[PDB]
Amino acid sequence: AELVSDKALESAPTVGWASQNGFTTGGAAATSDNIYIVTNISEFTSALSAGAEAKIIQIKGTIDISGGTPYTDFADQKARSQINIPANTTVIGLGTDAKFINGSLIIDGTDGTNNVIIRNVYIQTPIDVEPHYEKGDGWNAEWDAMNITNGAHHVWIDHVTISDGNFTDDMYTTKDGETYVQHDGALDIKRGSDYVTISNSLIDQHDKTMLIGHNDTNSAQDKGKLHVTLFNNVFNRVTERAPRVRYGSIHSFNNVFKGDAKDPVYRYQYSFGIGTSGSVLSEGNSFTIANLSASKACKVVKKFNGSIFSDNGSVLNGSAVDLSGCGFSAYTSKIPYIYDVQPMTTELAQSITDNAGSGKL
Repeated sequence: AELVSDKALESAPTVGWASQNGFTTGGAAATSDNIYIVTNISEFTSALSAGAEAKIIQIKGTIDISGGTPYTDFADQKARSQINIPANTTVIGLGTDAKFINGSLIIDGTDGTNNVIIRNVYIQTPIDVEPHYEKGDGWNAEWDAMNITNGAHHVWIDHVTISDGNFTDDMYTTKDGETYVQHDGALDIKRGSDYVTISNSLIDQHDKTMLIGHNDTNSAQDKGKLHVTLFNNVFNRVTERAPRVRYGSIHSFNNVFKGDAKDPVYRYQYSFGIGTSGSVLSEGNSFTIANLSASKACKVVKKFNGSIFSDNGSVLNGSAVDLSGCGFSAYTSKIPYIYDVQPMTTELAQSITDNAGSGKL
Protein backbone atom coordinates (compact mmCIF):
# COMPACT_ATOMS: atom_id res chain seq x y z
CA ALA A 1 0.00 0.00 0.00
CA GLU A 2 0.94 3.67 -0.19
CA LEU A 3 2.92 5.38 2.55
CA VAL A 4 0.65 8.19 3.72
CA SER A 5 3.02 9.48 6.37
CA ASP A 6 6.65 10.12 5.48
CA LYS A 7 7.19 10.48 9.23
CA ALA A 8 6.64 6.72 9.36
CA LEU A 9 10.20 6.10 8.15
CA GLU A 10 11.74 7.95 11.09
CA SER A 11 13.84 5.99 13.58
CA ALA A 12 14.15 6.53 17.33
CA PRO A 13 15.87 9.76 18.47
CA THR A 14 19.56 9.93 19.34
CA VAL A 15 18.46 10.34 22.96
CA GLY A 16 17.36 7.21 24.80
CA TRP A 17 18.27 3.61 25.50
CA ALA A 18 16.39 2.45 22.39
CA SER A 19 19.33 3.90 20.45
CA GLN A 20 22.08 2.27 22.52
CA ASN A 21 23.79 -1.02 21.61
CA GLY A 22 22.11 -0.68 18.23
CA PHE A 23 19.37 1.44 16.68
CA THR A 24 15.59 1.15 16.69
CA THR A 25 14.45 1.71 13.12
CA GLY A 26 11.38 -0.51 13.15
CA GLY A 27 10.23 -1.31 9.63
CA ALA A 28 11.87 1.71 7.99
CA ALA A 29 13.46 -0.61 5.41
CA ALA A 30 10.15 -2.12 4.29
CA THR A 31 9.48 -2.78 0.61
CA SER A 32 6.26 -1.47 -0.95
CA ASP A 33 4.74 -4.94 -0.50
CA ASN A 34 5.32 -4.58 3.24
CA ILE A 35 3.72 -1.17 3.70
CA TYR A 36 0.11 -1.55 4.84
CA ILE A 37 -3.00 0.44 5.71
CA VAL A 38 -5.25 -1.52 8.05
CA THR A 39 -8.77 -0.68 9.19
CA ASN A 40 -9.72 -3.79 11.17
CA ILE A 41 -8.24 -6.59 13.27
CA SER A 42 -8.22 -9.07 10.37
CA GLU A 43 -6.11 -6.79 8.17
CA PHE A 44 -3.87 -6.06 11.15
CA THR A 45 -3.02 -9.71 11.90
CA SER A 46 -2.64 -10.37 8.18
CA ALA A 47 -0.01 -7.63 7.91
CA LEU A 48 1.74 -8.87 11.04
CA SER A 49 2.10 -12.28 9.39
CA ALA A 50 5.03 -10.84 7.42
CA GLY A 51 7.14 -11.98 10.37
CA ALA A 52 10.64 -10.54 10.67
CA GLU A 53 10.42 -8.83 7.28
CA ALA A 54 10.72 -5.05 7.65
CA LYS A 55 7.16 -3.73 7.62
CA ILE A 56 5.25 -0.49 8.16
CA ILE A 57 1.67 -0.95 9.33
CA GLN A 58 -0.43 2.19 9.19
CA ILE A 59 -3.46 2.14 11.47
CA LYS A 60 -6.61 3.87 10.26
CA GLY A 61 -9.41 4.38 12.75
CA THR A 62 -10.31 2.02 15.58
CA ILE A 63 -9.13 -1.59 15.52
CA ASP A 64 -11.33 -3.85 17.65
CA ILE A 65 -9.11 -6.73 18.71
CA SER A 66 -12.24 -8.70 19.70
CA GLY A 67 -13.49 -8.50 16.13
CA GLY A 68 -16.90 -7.59 17.49
CA THR A 69 -17.27 -10.72 19.62
CA PRO A 70 -16.95 -10.20 23.38
CA TYR A 71 -14.65 -12.67 25.14
CA THR A 72 -16.67 -15.46 26.75
CA ASP A 73 -14.04 -16.46 29.30
CA PHE A 74 -10.33 -16.41 30.14
CA ALA A 75 -9.37 -19.08 27.59
CA ASP A 76 -11.19 -17.16 24.86
CA GLN A 77 -9.65 -13.81 25.79
CA LYS A 78 -6.22 -15.47 25.99
CA ALA A 79 -6.73 -17.12 22.61
CA ARG A 80 -7.96 -14.04 20.74
CA SER A 81 -6.84 -10.81 22.43
CA GLN A 82 -3.04 -11.03 22.60
CA ILE A 83 -1.58 -9.64 19.39
CA ASN A 84 2.12 -10.28 18.81
CA ILE A 85 4.16 -7.62 17.02
CA PRO A 86 7.10 -9.25 15.20
CA ALA A 87 10.63 -7.96 14.66
CA ASN A 88 11.37 -4.96 12.43
CA THR A 89 7.88 -3.53 12.64
CA THR A 90 6.61 0.01 12.75
CA VAL A 91 2.99 0.30 13.87
CA ILE A 92 2.07 3.91 13.25
CA GLY A 93 -1.28 5.61 13.58
CA LEU A 94 -2.71 7.71 10.79
CA GLY A 95 -4.16 11.05 11.79
CA THR A 96 -5.71 11.89 15.14
CA ASP A 97 -7.70 8.76 15.91
CA ALA A 98 -5.74 5.54 15.30
CA LYS A 99 -6.90 3.30 18.14
CA PHE A 100 -6.87 -0.23 19.55
CA ILE A 101 -9.50 -1.61 21.92
CA ASN A 102 -10.20 -4.91 23.70
CA GLY A 103 -6.70 -6.35 23.46
CA SER A 104 -2.98 -6.22 24.17
CA LEU A 105 -0.03 -5.49 21.88
CA ILE A 106 2.71 -7.98 22.72
CA ILE A 107 6.38 -7.54 21.88
CA ASP A 108 7.69 -11.00 22.76
CA GLY A 109 11.40 -11.66 22.21
CA THR A 110 10.92 -15.41 22.66
CA ASP A 111 11.16 -15.71 18.87
CA GLY A 112 13.89 -13.09 18.54
CA THR A 113 11.54 -10.12 18.20
CA ASN A 114 13.39 -6.82 18.37
CA ASN A 115 13.53 -3.42 16.67
CA VAL A 116 9.91 -2.34 17.02
CA ILE A 117 8.29 1.09 16.87
CA ILE A 118 4.78 1.68 18.22
CA ARG A 119 3.78 5.21 17.32
CA ASN A 120 0.84 7.63 17.26
CA VAL A 121 -1.77 5.12 18.43
CA TYR A 122 -4.24 5.05 21.32
CA ILE A 123 -4.59 1.81 23.25
CA GLN A 124 -7.52 1.43 25.60
CA THR A 125 -6.68 -0.96 28.43
CA PRO A 126 -8.43 -4.32 28.08
CA ILE A 127 -11.13 -5.51 30.46
CA ASP A 128 -10.50 -9.02 31.77
CA VAL A 129 -13.84 -10.84 31.47
CA GLU A 130 -12.78 -13.46 34.02
CA PRO A 131 -10.45 -12.11 36.74
CA HIS A 132 -8.83 -14.83 38.84
CA TYR A 133 -9.08 -14.68 42.61
CA GLU A 134 -5.82 -14.54 44.56
CA LYS A 135 -5.69 -15.77 48.15
CA GLY A 136 -4.88 -12.64 50.11
CA ASP A 137 -5.26 -10.08 47.32
CA GLY A 138 -8.74 -10.51 45.88
CA TRP A 139 -9.67 -10.30 42.20
CA ASN A 140 -6.74 -9.90 39.80
CA ALA A 141 -6.88 -9.00 36.10
CA GLU A 142 -4.51 -10.60 33.60
CA TRP A 143 -4.15 -8.39 30.51
CA ASP A 144 -2.30 -5.11 29.93
CA ALA A 145 -2.36 -2.64 27.04
CA MET A 146 1.20 -3.40 25.98
CA ASN A 147 3.74 -5.95 27.16
CA ILE A 148 7.44 -6.13 26.23
CA THR A 149 8.78 -9.48 27.37
CA ASN A 150 11.14 -12.45 27.01
CA GLY A 151 14.22 -10.56 25.88
CA ALA A 152 12.61 -8.25 23.33
CA HIS A 153 14.91 -5.28 22.80
CA HIS A 154 15.18 -1.99 20.92
CA VAL A 155 11.63 -0.72 21.18
CA TRP A 156 10.49 2.86 20.71
CA ILE A 157 7.09 3.90 22.02
CA ASP A 158 6.28 7.41 20.77
CA HIS A 159 3.16 9.57 20.87
CA VAL A 160 1.12 6.70 22.26
CA THR A 161 -1.81 7.11 24.62
CA ILE A 162 -2.87 4.36 27.03
CA SER A 163 -6.02 4.95 29.08
CA ASP A 164 -8.82 3.00 30.76
CA GLY A 165 -10.94 5.17 28.47
CA ASN A 166 -14.56 4.00 28.17
CA PHE A 167 -14.35 1.85 31.30
CA THR A 168 -12.83 3.55 34.35
CA ASP A 169 -12.35 1.88 37.75
CA ASP A 170 -15.31 3.64 39.37
CA MET A 171 -17.39 1.47 37.04
CA TYR A 172 -16.12 -1.79 38.54
CA THR A 173 -18.80 -4.02 39.96
CA THR A 174 -18.37 -6.43 42.86
CA LYS A 175 -18.40 -10.21 42.84
CA ASP A 176 -18.67 -12.49 45.84
CA GLY A 177 -18.32 -9.41 48.03
CA GLU A 178 -15.06 -8.13 46.54
CA THR A 179 -14.30 -5.36 44.04
CA TYR A 180 -14.24 -7.12 40.66
CA VAL A 181 -10.97 -5.69 39.33
CA GLN A 182 -10.94 -6.12 35.54
CA HIS A 183 -7.92 -3.95 34.64
CA ASP A 184 -4.35 -5.15 35.17
CA GLY A 185 -1.21 -3.18 34.30
CA ALA A 186 -1.01 -0.60 31.52
CA LEU A 187 2.49 -1.00 30.13
CA ASP A 188 4.77 -3.79 31.31
CA ILE A 189 8.43 -4.34 30.42
CA LYS A 190 9.94 -7.54 31.80
CA ARG A 191 11.95 -10.75 31.56
CA GLY A 192 15.29 -9.64 30.16
CA SER A 193 13.89 -7.06 27.76
CA ASP A 194 16.17 -4.09 27.12
CA TYR A 195 16.90 -0.84 25.27
CA VAL A 196 13.55 0.92 25.31
CA THR A 197 12.61 4.57 24.84
CA ILE A 198 9.20 6.00 25.75
CA SER A 199 8.62 9.53 24.48
CA ASN A 200 5.85 12.06 23.92
CA SER A 201 3.29 9.64 25.29
CA LEU A 202 0.34 9.86 27.64
CA ILE A 203 -0.97 7.36 30.16
CA ASP A 204 -4.29 8.58 31.49
CA GLN A 205 -6.71 7.23 34.12
CA HIS A 206 -5.36 3.90 35.37
CA ASP A 207 -4.38 2.18 38.61
CA LYS A 208 -1.40 -0.22 38.41
CA THR A 209 0.39 1.42 35.50
CA MET A 210 3.98 0.65 34.49
CA LEU A 211 5.83 -2.30 35.98
CA ILE A 212 9.40 -2.78 34.76
CA GLY A 213 10.76 -6.09 35.99
CA HIS A 214 8.44 -8.75 37.38
CA ASN A 215 8.92 -10.86 40.51
CA ASP A 216 9.93 -14.10 38.79
CA THR A 217 11.84 -17.14 40.06
CA ASN A 218 15.01 -16.57 38.02
CA SER A 219 14.97 -12.75 38.11
CA ALA A 220 18.76 -12.46 38.48
CA GLN A 221 18.73 -12.67 34.69
CA ASP A 222 17.21 -9.19 34.66
CA LYS A 223 20.41 -7.77 36.13
CA GLY A 224 22.01 -5.16 33.91
CA LYS A 225 19.08 -5.15 31.50
CA LEU A 226 15.73 -3.36 31.22
CA HIS A 227 17.27 0.03 30.44
CA VAL A 228 14.38 2.41 29.77
CA THR A 229 14.38 6.11 28.92
CA LEU A 230 11.21 8.17 29.36
CA PHE A 231 11.00 11.81 28.35
CA ASN A 232 8.32 14.38 27.56
CA ASN A 233 5.53 12.02 28.68
CA VAL A 234 2.44 12.76 30.73
CA PHE A 235 1.18 10.50 33.51
CA ASN A 236 -2.30 11.78 34.34
CA ARG A 237 -4.69 10.34 36.94
CA VAL A 238 -2.40 7.33 37.41
CA THR A 239 -2.53 5.68 40.83
CA GLU A 240 0.93 4.17 40.96
CA ARG A 241 3.95 2.71 39.16
CA ALA A 242 5.24 5.33 36.73
CA PRO A 243 7.26 3.21 36.75
CA ARG A 244 7.85 0.77 39.60
CA VAL A 245 11.10 -0.94 38.68
CA ARG A 246 13.15 -3.92 39.79
CA TYR A 247 16.55 -4.70 38.22
CA GLY A 248 16.04 -2.21 35.41
CA SER A 249 17.75 1.17 35.04
CA ILE A 250 15.34 4.03 34.41
CA HIS A 251 16.14 7.51 33.10
CA SER A 252 13.05 9.69 33.49
CA PHE A 253 13.45 13.35 32.56
CA ASN A 254 11.19 16.28 31.68
CA ASN A 255 7.98 14.31 32.16
CA VAL A 256 4.73 15.62 33.60
CA PHE A 257 2.98 13.82 36.45
CA LYS A 258 -0.48 15.14 37.27
CA GLY A 259 -2.76 13.76 39.94
CA ASP A 260 -4.68 14.21 43.17
CA ALA A 261 -3.86 12.50 46.47
CA LYS A 262 -7.60 12.56 47.10
CA ASP A 263 -8.69 11.49 43.62
CA PRO A 264 -11.96 9.56 44.08
CA VAL A 265 -11.03 6.95 41.47
CA TYR A 266 -7.27 6.95 40.93
CA ARG A 267 -5.94 8.14 44.29
CA TYR A 268 -2.27 9.05 43.81
CA GLN A 269 0.06 6.81 45.82
CA TYR A 270 3.47 7.45 44.27
CA SER A 271 5.20 7.80 40.92
CA PHE A 272 8.58 6.08 41.19
CA GLY A 273 8.75 2.64 42.77
CA ILE A 274 12.23 1.51 43.79
CA GLY A 275 12.24 -2.28 43.75
CA THR A 276 14.93 -4.96 44.03
CA SER A 277 18.11 -3.91 42.20
CA GLY A 278 16.20 -1.21 40.37
CA SER A 279 17.54 2.28 39.75
CA VAL A 280 15.88 5.53 38.71
CA LEU A 281 17.48 8.78 37.58
CA SER A 282 14.80 11.48 37.73
CA GLU A 283 15.59 14.87 36.19
CA GLY A 284 13.57 18.03 35.68
CA ASN A 285 10.22 16.31 36.12
CA SER A 286 7.01 18.16 36.91
CA PHE A 287 4.76 16.90 39.69
CA THR A 288 1.38 18.53 40.10
CA ILE A 289 -0.28 16.55 42.84
CA ALA A 290 -3.38 18.08 44.39
CA ASN A 291 -3.58 17.69 48.16
CA LEU A 292 0.09 16.79 48.51
CA SER A 293 2.11 19.11 50.73
CA ALA A 294 5.64 20.21 49.87
CA SER A 295 6.53 18.78 53.28
CA LYS A 296 5.69 15.30 51.94
CA ALA A 297 7.48 15.61 48.60
CA CYS A 298 9.26 12.30 49.23
CA LYS A 299 5.91 10.60 48.62
CA VAL A 300 6.48 10.82 44.85
CA VAL A 301 8.97 7.97 45.27
CA LYS A 302 8.34 4.74 47.15
CA LYS A 303 10.97 2.36 48.48
CA PHE A 304 10.35 -1.36 48.16
CA ASN A 305 13.33 -3.70 48.35
CA GLY A 306 15.50 -1.43 46.20
CA SER A 307 17.67 1.58 47.08
CA ILE A 308 18.91 3.50 44.02
CA PHE A 309 17.10 6.75 43.23
CA SER A 310 18.33 10.23 42.40
CA ASP A 311 16.48 13.38 41.44
CA ASN A 312 17.81 16.59 39.99
CA GLY A 313 15.76 19.72 39.34
CA SER A 314 12.23 18.38 39.69
CA VAL A 315 9.34 20.53 40.90
CA LEU A 316 6.24 19.77 42.96
CA ASN A 317 3.23 22.07 42.72
CA GLY A 318 5.23 24.99 41.34
CA SER A 319 8.21 24.76 43.70
CA ALA A 320 11.55 23.02 43.28
CA VAL A 321 12.08 19.97 45.49
CA ASP A 322 15.14 18.39 47.08
CA LEU A 323 14.65 14.65 47.50
CA SER A 324 18.25 13.86 48.45
CA GLY A 325 17.10 13.28 52.01
CA CYS A 326 14.28 10.86 51.15
CA GLY A 327 16.34 7.82 52.12
CA PHE A 328 17.77 6.56 48.83
CA SER A 329 21.21 5.75 47.43
CA ALA A 330 22.73 7.68 44.52
CA TYR A 331 22.28 6.77 40.86
CA THR A 332 25.90 6.61 39.69
CA SER A 333 25.99 4.73 36.38
CA LYS A 334 26.69 7.26 33.64
CA ILE A 335 24.03 7.85 30.98
CA PRO A 336 25.77 6.93 27.67
CA TYR A 337 23.80 9.24 25.37
CA ILE A 338 23.77 13.02 25.13
CA TYR A 339 20.48 14.49 26.32
CA ASP A 340 18.90 17.89 26.83
CA VAL A 341 17.26 18.29 30.23
CA GLN A 342 15.50 21.64 30.42
CA PRO A 343 14.52 23.45 33.62
CA MET A 344 10.98 22.45 34.54
CA THR A 345 9.00 25.67 34.20
CA THR A 346 5.27 26.27 34.00
CA GLU A 347 5.59 26.74 30.24
CA LEU A 348 7.59 23.55 29.69
CA ALA A 349 5.08 21.51 31.69
CA GLN A 350 2.30 23.01 29.58
CA SER A 351 4.11 22.33 26.31
CA ILE A 352 4.74 18.71 27.29
CA THR A 353 1.07 18.30 28.20
CA ASP A 354 -0.09 19.86 24.92
CA ASN A 355 2.15 17.58 22.84
CA ALA A 356 1.88 14.25 24.69
CA GLY A 357 -0.17 11.32 23.45
CA SER A 358 -1.47 9.91 20.19
CA GLY A 359 -2.97 12.00 17.42
CA LYS A 360 -0.34 14.68 17.97
CA LEU A 361 2.46 13.40 15.75
